Amino acid sequence: HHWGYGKHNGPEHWHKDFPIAKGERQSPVDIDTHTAKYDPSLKPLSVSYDQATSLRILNNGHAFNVEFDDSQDKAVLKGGPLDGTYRLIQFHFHWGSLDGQGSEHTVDKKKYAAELHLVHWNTKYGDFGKAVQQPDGLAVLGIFLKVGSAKPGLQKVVDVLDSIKTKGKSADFTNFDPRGLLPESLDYWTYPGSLTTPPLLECVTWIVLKEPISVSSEQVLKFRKLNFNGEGEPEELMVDNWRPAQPLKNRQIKASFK
Ligand SMILES: CNS(=O)(=O)c1c(F)c(F)c(SCCN)c(F)c1F
Ligand code: NA
Ligand SMILES: [Zn+2]
Repeated sequence: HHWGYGKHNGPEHWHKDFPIAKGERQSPVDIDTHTAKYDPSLKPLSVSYDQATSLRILNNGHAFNVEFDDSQDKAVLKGGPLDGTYRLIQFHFHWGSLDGQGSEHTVDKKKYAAELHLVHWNTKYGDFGKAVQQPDGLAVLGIFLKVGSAKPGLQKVVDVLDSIKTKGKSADFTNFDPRGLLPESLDYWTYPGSLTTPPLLECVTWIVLKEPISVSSEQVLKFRKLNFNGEGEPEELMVDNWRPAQPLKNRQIKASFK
């Protein structure tokens, strides 16, 4: 009876195994755009993904994860609110059963169809496993997805999903360029938070881009053909794999713009 995204094991139950679920800096949150403080001291975000090297793709029963070779100083996030340099390790998405829900963060209560998380670890802690034990260990770049015109840079992902339909399946997935997942503008909101899945560690500086990417109805319909279950178990479609907004508590969300 492990954690998941149903009635008996979903977000409202996670606190029993992971009591930090009711902590002071949990994610995601609603971003109240009026309340967010413009911070002129914030820097432009530096995203340097030209040398990113992807390794594979896995359905872990919770999402699909595209994992990168992070053993050299390649694909790095820096600037913005960050001190030092954070190296890309993986990305994944959260999405809904319908286009009107799926994102983790919300913007003035608006839910997007999905949300992409690019996960990076602070190089000062040597690898991801040590970084998650630190308050400034991770930087996650979050990008909203709305449904409209296709995202041509997503299609290579979408077309491999058929090979990783069920929990535990993986594939080789090389030469995927995550620059094709970025919107035009790097304007962002930032605040201190957590992983959005167990173990819910409070290790993340969140950087959430204001401009969403557009993906097509057909692209998100293929996300919703994945399964939570393993091969040969009753089919439960992988949909609604998002945590709802959590209390903001002490925190201030800062804006890089306006
Ligand atoms: C914020 N979204 S999340 O679901 O909590 C999440 C993941 F799914 C991840 F896969 C990772 S990286 C896991 C391999 N290094 C992560 F840091 C992470 F934060
Ligand atoms: Na840069
Ligand atoms: Zn995530």
